[PDB]
Amino acid sequence: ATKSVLFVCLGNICRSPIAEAVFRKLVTDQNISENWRVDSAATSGYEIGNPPDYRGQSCMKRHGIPMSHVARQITKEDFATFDYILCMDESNLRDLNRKSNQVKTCKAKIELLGSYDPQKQLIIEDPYYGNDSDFETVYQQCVRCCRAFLEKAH
Ligand SMILES: O=C(CS(=O)(=O)O)Nc1nc2ccccc2s1
Repeated sequence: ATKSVLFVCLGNICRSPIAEAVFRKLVTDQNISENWRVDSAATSGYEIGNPPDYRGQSCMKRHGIPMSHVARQITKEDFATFDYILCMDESNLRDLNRKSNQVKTCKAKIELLGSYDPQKQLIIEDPYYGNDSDFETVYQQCVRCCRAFLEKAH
C-alpha cells in the first residue's frame, strides 16, 4: 500500500516478536512482503536490546519460521507511522491508549491481536513464567490471529 503493522507486548521478547515473525512469513508466502512494513515493540523498557527469549526461538525453529529481532520500546513516532498496532492483553492496550493520547498524530488503530481470533481467545497471555507449551499456545494464537488480520482488518 504500503501497509504497516506493529505488534506490541510488555517486553518485546516473547509474544510480539513471534507475532511479527509469523505475520512476515504469511505475507512473504503470498508474495506481498514488499507491500508491508512489519515490526514489533514493547510497552516497557525491561528488555531493550535483547533478542527473543530462546524458548520462543526453539518454538519458531520447530515450525520453520525465521525470527530475528532486538527488543525496542514503542515511541511517539510509531503512533504516527503505523496503520495498526496490535497488542496482546488488556494491560498493553491500556498502556498504548495512554501513550497515544500524549501525541498529536495517531494514525494507528490500536487493538488486541486476539480480537481477530476466529476461536475468540481474546488475550494472548505472557509465557515468560510458563513452559514450552505456553509458547506453543502463543504461536498458535498468532497464526490464527495474523491470518484473519491479513484477510480483513477491522
Ligand atoms: O517480557 C516478557 C514477555 S513478552 O511481553 O515479551 O511476551 N514478560 C516479562 N515479564 C517480566 C517480569 C518481570 C520483569 C520484567 C519482565 S518482562
